[PDB]
Formats: sequence, C-alpha cells, structure tokens
Amino acid sequence: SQDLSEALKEATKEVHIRAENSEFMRNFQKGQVSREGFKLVMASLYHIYTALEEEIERNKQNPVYAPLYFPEELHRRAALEQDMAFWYGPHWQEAIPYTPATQHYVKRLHEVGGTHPELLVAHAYTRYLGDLSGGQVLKKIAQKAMALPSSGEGLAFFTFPSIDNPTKFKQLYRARMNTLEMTPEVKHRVTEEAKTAFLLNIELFEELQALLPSSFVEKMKKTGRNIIVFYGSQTGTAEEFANRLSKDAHRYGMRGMSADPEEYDLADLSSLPEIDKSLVVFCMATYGEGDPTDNAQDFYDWLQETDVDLTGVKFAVFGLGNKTYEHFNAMGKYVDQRLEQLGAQRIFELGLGDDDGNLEEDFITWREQFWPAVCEFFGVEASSIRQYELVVHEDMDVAKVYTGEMGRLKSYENQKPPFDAKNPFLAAVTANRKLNQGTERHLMHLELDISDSKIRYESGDHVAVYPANDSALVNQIGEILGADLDVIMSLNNLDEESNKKHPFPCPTTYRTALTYYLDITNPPRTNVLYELAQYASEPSEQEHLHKMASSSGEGKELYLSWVVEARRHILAILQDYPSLRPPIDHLCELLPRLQARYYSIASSSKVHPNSVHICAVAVEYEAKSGRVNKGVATSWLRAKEPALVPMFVRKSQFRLPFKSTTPVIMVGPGTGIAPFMGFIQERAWLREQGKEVGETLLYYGCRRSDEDYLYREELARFHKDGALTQLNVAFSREQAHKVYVQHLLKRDREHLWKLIHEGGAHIYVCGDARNMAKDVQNTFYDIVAEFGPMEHTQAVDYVKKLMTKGRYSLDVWS
Ligand SMILES: Cc1cc2nc3c(=O)[nH]c(=O)nc-3n(C[C@H](O)[C@H](O)[C@H](O)COP(=O)(O)OP(=O)(O)OC[C@H]3O[C@@H](n4cnc5c(N)ncnc54)[C@H](O)[C@@H]3O)c2cc1C
Ligand code: HEM
Ligand SMILES: Cc1cc2nc3c(=O)[nH]c(=O)nc-3n(C[C@H](O)[C@H](O)[C@H](O)COP(=O)(O)O)c2cc1C
Repeated sequence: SQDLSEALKEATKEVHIRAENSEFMRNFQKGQVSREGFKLVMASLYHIYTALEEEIERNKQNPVYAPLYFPEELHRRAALEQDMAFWYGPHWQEAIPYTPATQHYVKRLHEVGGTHPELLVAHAYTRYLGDLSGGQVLKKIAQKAMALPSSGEGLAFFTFPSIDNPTKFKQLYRARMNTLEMTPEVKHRVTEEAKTAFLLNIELFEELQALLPSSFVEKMKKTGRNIIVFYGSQTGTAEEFANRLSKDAHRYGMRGMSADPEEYDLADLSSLPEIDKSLVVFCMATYGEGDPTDNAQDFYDWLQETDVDLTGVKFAVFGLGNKTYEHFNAMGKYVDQRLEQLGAQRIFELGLGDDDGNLEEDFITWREQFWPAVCEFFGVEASSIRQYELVVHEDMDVAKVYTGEMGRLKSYENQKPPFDAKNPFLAAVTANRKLNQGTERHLMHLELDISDSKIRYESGDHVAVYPANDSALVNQIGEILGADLDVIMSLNNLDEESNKKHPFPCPTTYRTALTYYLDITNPPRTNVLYELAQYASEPSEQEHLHKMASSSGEGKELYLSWVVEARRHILAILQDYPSLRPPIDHLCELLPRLQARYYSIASSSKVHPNSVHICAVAVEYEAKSGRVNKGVATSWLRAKEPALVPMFVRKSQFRLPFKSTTPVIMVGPGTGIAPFMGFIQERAWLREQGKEVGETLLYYGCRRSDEDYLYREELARFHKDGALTQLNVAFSREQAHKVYVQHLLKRDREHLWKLIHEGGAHIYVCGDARNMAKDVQNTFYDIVAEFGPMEHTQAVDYVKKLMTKGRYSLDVWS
C-alpha cells in the first residue's frame, strides 16, 4: 500500500504463512517442542536480538530509525540473558552454540545497521511485531509442554512488563513507522528487506529442524467421591482450574476429582444421580471459530445427536474465552445451555472467563461465589474448614511489624528505586485545589512531587495510587465487632505448598490491615456472607445470610436487591444484622484486598518533569440503603493538604504524534480532559522551542459554563496564545435540548475531514462517559462516508484502518 505499515503487512504475506508452516513452528503450535530444540531457538534468538539491539542503539538518533526507539518496552537482550542463564547454566557465555544460519542473520543485521540504516525498521518489524502476536500463545504452549515454573523462569523473552496491551502498542508502533519519511524506491527496498528478514527466520527454523532428528460413575463409587470436574483444555489453563476446584472439594465437607472427559463415555452422566449429593463441573476452554478443545471433541460430538435422559443430575459450567473473538465462550455456553436441555439443573450461574482481561481474577471470583452456592443448594451446611490460621504476637518489637507498606518491610521509610506496583513511591502532595466552580460535585486537581524518585512518564501514561480507608469506618467496625484493633497478629496459610503465605503483608495489626490492605467499602461477595452465616445469632438473619448464597431462586433476588443495588458495605451489613458477631481475624481472611486506583496523568513531563498532575472527580453518593457512601481513593486524596501518596506509573499507548507538524483532534468530555491538558502543555512547549506545531483541536464537554468547566482559565490562556487552536466546548445543560461533543464534531465535519485525509491527523477519545466512544465513532464513520465519497462499509473500514495505524486511540474507563 502507501502507508508503510500496510505495505509491510501485505509484502510479508507469503513469507509469514511459510514461516509459521515450517516444520519446527508447526511442531511448536501442536505442543511438540523439545527442550533441546527450545534451547537452540533461544540461543539463536539471543545472538539475533543482541545484534539487532546493537544496531538499534547505534542508530537510535538517526532520523530513519529514531521514531522506533522503544528500549524500555521492547528490547530483549536482558530477558534473553536471563533465559540463557536458565537454559545453559551459569557459564552459558561460552556454552551457547552459534549456528551458521544464526551467523547469517547476525551478519545481515550488522550490514544493515552499519551501511544501510534506512532498512533497520524492516528487521525490527519482523521481530518485535511478531513477538507481540503469536508469542503470547507460544509462551503458554511452552509453559505446558516443557513444564516450566509458573514464576516465568525460562520464558522471560516472551514477557513485556512495560506493555500492558500489545494490540495498542502495535498500533503505536505502526504509527511510528508511518512517520518515517522516505522515497517510494526506499519504501520498496524496505519491504524487500522485510521479506529478507522473514526468509532468514525461515531458514533458521529449517536449519534447527535439521539439527533435531471404566465408567467414572462406578469409579467414583468405588473411590467414594461425589464431585468430578472435567477440563476442556489445550494450553493447561482449564486443567489448572479444574484441578484447583477438585482440590477445594476435599477441604469443604465434600470430595472431588479432576478428570479428562476424553476417555470417558459421558453416557455415565445418567448413572451419576445414583451417587449421594453428586454434581459435575465443566471447565471448558473454546478455540478455533467457537470450536471445542481437542480433548473434548468427542464430548462435543456426543452432545450433538443424543437423547440420554439426564434427569436429576447436578452440574455447573465455567467457560474460558476471549472477548476479542466473536464466538465468545461458545463451548462453555454450549455445554451449559445443553446440559439443561438434557435434563440436568444448573447449580451455579455459567461463568464467562475473559482472557483479554484478567482471566485468573474472573475464575477466582466465580469459584469464590460458586462453592457457597453448592453448600447452600444440597443443604450440606456443615460450614467449612478455614484457610488462614491466627497467630497473635503479644510481645514483639515494632520495627518488625508491617505498618501499611506494600512490598518489603519498612519499604515506605527506606525508599529505593525502582518504583513500581510492588514498591510504590510516596509522592509529596504539592497542590490540591478545586476545579469545579459550582457545588453539584467536587472536582479536584492534585499535584504530586516525585523529584528524586527517578520516575519517568509521558503524556498519556497512567498514575496508580494506593489509598487508605476512612479511619472512622475502621473505628466503627472495630467498635461494633467488639475487638481490639491494635493487636499485632498474623494470618498464616496452612496450605503448606501455597507460597501465598498470607492474605496481606504480615505481621500487622487489625487496624493497619483494615486501613491499608483490605477493601471495606465495595459490596461483599457471596462467600463472605456464607462464612458469616455461622456467626448470626437470630435464625432469621442467619437464614437470610444462607439464602443470599443461592445463585438461583429468590436468594439471588435478595442478594442483588439488599446488598448490590443498595450498595451496602461490610459495616452496613454488620449494623443492619446485629446478630453478626464474627471474629476479626476471620473477617480479615474473608475480605478482598484494597485495589490501587488509576488516574490519567494531567501533565507533560517536558514542562513538569518532577511533578505528576491528577484531575479527578470525588465519588460520593446517597445509597439506596440510606447511608452516604464515599469513594476510597477520591476521598483519601481530597483530604490530602500540603502529606504523602503512595503511587506508581503505568505505561500506556496514548501518545502524541512523533512529528510536531501532525495535527491532533482530542475529544474528552468531563474528566476525560485529564490527559489532553498534558498534551496541550507539551504542544505549547513545542511551540516555545521554536518547532513547527500543527493544529491542536480540543472537543471538551461539561454541564454548565459556570458549574464544571474544568481548567477554563488555563484552556483560555492556551487558546489565546495559539497553543490550543480551537476550543470547542459542548455544554449539555444550558438549554432544553442537550448538546454533546458528537454534535460539535458533526458541525466541523469538513475541516475535520481535511485534517484527517490531507493532514494525517491523530484522533484521541478519552473519558468516563458511558456510550460516548461509540457515538464519537459513528460520527467519524459518517464524516468519512460523506466527505470522502464512500459506502458506510468503506467508511467504517477506513476508520478501523486508522485505528490499526495508531491514529484513533482510546482511553476509556469507569
Ligand atoms: C486507566 C484508568 C484511568 C482513569 N482516570 C481517571 C481520571 O482521570 N479522573 C477520575 O476521577 N477517575 C479516573 N479513573 C477511575 C478511578 O480509578 C476511580 O474509579 C474513580 O476515581 C473513583 O475511585 P474511588 O476509589 O474514589 O471510588 P471506589 O471506592 O473505587 O468506588 C466507586 C464505586 O462506587 C459506585 N457508584 C458511583 N456512583 C454511584 C452512585 N450514584 N450510586 C450508586 N453507586 C455509585 C460505583 O459502583 C463505583 O464503582 C480511571 C480509571 C482507569 C482504569
Ligand atoms: C508460531 C507461528 C506464528 C503465529 C501463530 C503467528 C500469528 C500471528 C498473528 C495472529 C498475527 C496477527 C496480529 C495482528 O494482526 O495484530 C501475526 C502478525 C505478525 N507476525 Fe506472526 N505468527 C507466527 C510466526 C511469526 C514469525 C516467525 C514472525 C517473524 C519472525 C512473525 C511476524 C509477525 C509480524 C511482524 C506480524 C505483524 C504483521 C502486521 O500487523 O503488520 N510471525 N502473526
Ligand atoms: C487459536 C485460539 C483460538 C481461540 N478462539 C476463541 C474463541 O473462539 N472464543 C473464545 O471465547 N476464546 C477463544 N480463544 C481463547 C481461549 O479460550 C483462551 O485462551 C483460554 O484461556 C484457553 O484455555 P486453555 O489454556 O486451557 O486452552 C482462543 C484462543 C486461541 C489460542
């Protein structure tokens, strides 16, 4: 094509098909990779990436490569050295081979980096863009096939801790590629060199291949079990889940086993109701185009043409899927919907695990609320064995007790770089003023001083903050529970081979754990209500707590109405149910951890290098339970007057264009103006350095001009200086019909189209506003359809292509 990214994708089509059809890569896809062949590819890759990054460092400021310099995000030499130490021992430096094909690849890399740097892109593309695609699945396949530690040793090459979204980063990288100015002949040479790089990889793979040459019903009867968990897996995740489920079975009054459904004629589901309180669980991953895992293919086929009467059978299904596919959890949904068709009844709601997000968290939630539903269905209300043991330290020094820090002991006082999620830096609150002019809501602008933290950030990055619960809540809970909060103690997991030895940093007091480590504000999950039912004196409230553990029936109605919809925290539950007098250690075992909260950085590191600006709206509402609830992080930050805040910075892919001449179209209603401020700052800064800056358009939205017009004065000053080219503000509540930013974009359709088409502008969409991103998206669809004469389908294809080339970026949240 014309844009370099599309030209590279099209030019390297056949060679990519060929590379992934090589015998070595095909054996890899099928899970048949050997430790020796894996050591071979990894050593070759060490040599290759050493050469590649050597030449990258050599040309990191050459204009023909400069926009692609992403050392912190992409480079591999460090991880490859870690993996060499893993796979070849301490003296790997002389133990790793250097095959002729690897030397050919390295020689070509050095030729390019030395005498033809204009082609270096073609090689980075072939490697880095590849590592951010198939590599994510290859890492799982390796973990399972070779049996590596779950800690990630040996597969550090496949891990990008600075890239939280490889799709968005690939968009950013394509954008940086298309910025490269080059003549058409040079573009053709670059595509040919990308073909050459693919061919080098192909012949490397070829050379490395050259260097290799009893029915479960009666079974459960004789083994004495009532639970069986079939796993439909390909890369071991569903197997792991099924094994952990059947492991929880034995420690709950019941007794289960995790089995493979492949070698069992599941006609033994009709023979299963003849086991006392029997139930079967299915952890089903889905592949292909809504196709079952191979180990369940037979099973799937069996459910097609069958009529086995499965009356009185108890089942539950958890599905493993990915929201990016458009057959989301087809296998799990099919098994769930179909077992009820055959006669069985659902005990717990079907789980829908997303792999785009945190699949582990989805599964932990599902299991956590599943086990109570089982214990409350069959009525086997024995009340289960604990998981953490209380050990009070009545005489113990204070320099050994956790006082709220997150990582190592006394890490909040002995601050040493680097600072990240496990070692947050305590930034000094320099400013905390009100942006909101009215009184509808309180919107605040904080500034955090990070002078000598050595923390780097860019406009568009995010800042995460570890908050503290309101101390009045902690005191009230400690009062109504009738316990002492300053008691130094510990909770030790007696699941001995679970290296998760505590629920939170220990030893510490109950006050400290309630203040910094636990989430005492979000509505409680079903599991804590079940485990609290045994502490209710009155059988009315005990029976309420029990029934609230039923996923089916009016128990779910009660749970959703009185807890979720009413938004009752733990204190509200302890208040309205005065029968509840549980201990404090069991409560600290049942409550979920206090999560950090993310905010869009509202400053540019080029004008505010030692400061990070946050723009937030304080959460505070009258819940339907009567009480007035407060947002943890926003209330905690609101009280901060210039006063430390534990924070860290997470890289995003929201980035201004490399060329200062490129125009930007920012759209951000409400708090979504947060990053754009930074943008504008940096943009203004580029004008002050004497650089030529393109158009900078802002489409902001608020209610009233005198109510919540955030940064009105600063935006006005930016506009009058020329830094902010257009200030298009849509006031939603200044007449009878509401005016949103969609209408302002629709208004300037002609100029916007000339910016996008002729100027090659970047579009940014940001903010909380629900259903707003899709409205802006449809607006741009219509603009492109109208002004560049197109069918609606051609226009949506055009806009999607823009998203691929990193010219339509999103940063939405809730
Ligand atoms: C990448 C990312 C970027 C973000 N950037 C920003 C930003 O720039 N500015 C900003 O303000 N926030 C931002 N957020 C959201 C932020 O992380 C918090 O969710 C938000 O600030 C509130 O945090 P909190 O701890 O004070 O409230 P929490 O303790 O987390 O609880 C809030 C909950 O209260 C509930 N709730 C809210 N209103 C009502 C209501 N009327 N009635 C009933 N229930 C209600 C909701 O269920 C809500 O989830 C971002 C989030 C992400 C993931
Ligand atoms: C294990 C075999 C492989 C599989 C399953 C695989 C799969 C994929 C997939 C699904 C994509 C699309 C991602 C996207 O469009 O955003 C992709 C793109 C890509 N792959 Fe592969 N791949 C394999 C082997 C390789 C190899 C060996 C290389 C190079 C050494 C490579 C280089 C690339 C590149 C550069 C892209 C990006 C194309 C673009 O968007 O411009 N792949 N691959
Ligand atoms: C080739 C491939 C195809 C996939 N297809 C789908 C799909 O169609 N629908 C879906 O929801 N998930 C799909 N997924 C997501 C998987 O279900 C997800 O990765 C799941 O965690 C796999 O579990 P496992 O490791 O036990 O095999 C697919 C994954 C791969 C690798």
